[PDB]
Amino acid sequence: ADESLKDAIKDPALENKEHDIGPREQVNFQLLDKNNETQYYHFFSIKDPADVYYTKKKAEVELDINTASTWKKFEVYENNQKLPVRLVSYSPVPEDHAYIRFPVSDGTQELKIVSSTQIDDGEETNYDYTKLVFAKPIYNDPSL
Repeated sequence: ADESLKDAIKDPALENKEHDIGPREQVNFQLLDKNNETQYYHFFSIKDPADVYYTKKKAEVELDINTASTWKKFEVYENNQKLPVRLVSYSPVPEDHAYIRFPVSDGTQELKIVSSTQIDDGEETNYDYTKLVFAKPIYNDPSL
């Protein structure tokens, strides 16, 4: 029952919450467009490497979105299951930053992000298929 990142970032509880409690790690991500093409000059939305909040049940990756005001939808899917990415915190317009997190079992290292952003520049950025291969496999720590 997810919604639109543009109509969800407007919340008082997710306007400035401390999205950093418990354990956490750093995981980069490989951006590819069905052509193994890594665009290292398009850092307009994401900025730092995806984070990994390993909990007691399953691992929890995290990705900050600078242009949260440009995101409209989002349906990441790996193998054959679209994980419902949710939101944990989002900075207000002046800060423009949305925080989303999703579980990743089996050391998931590749997921097809599905979303479409628009900045009123010219056309519409529709990511029909975004191959994001994590820098490493995300394996939860049931024993640590």
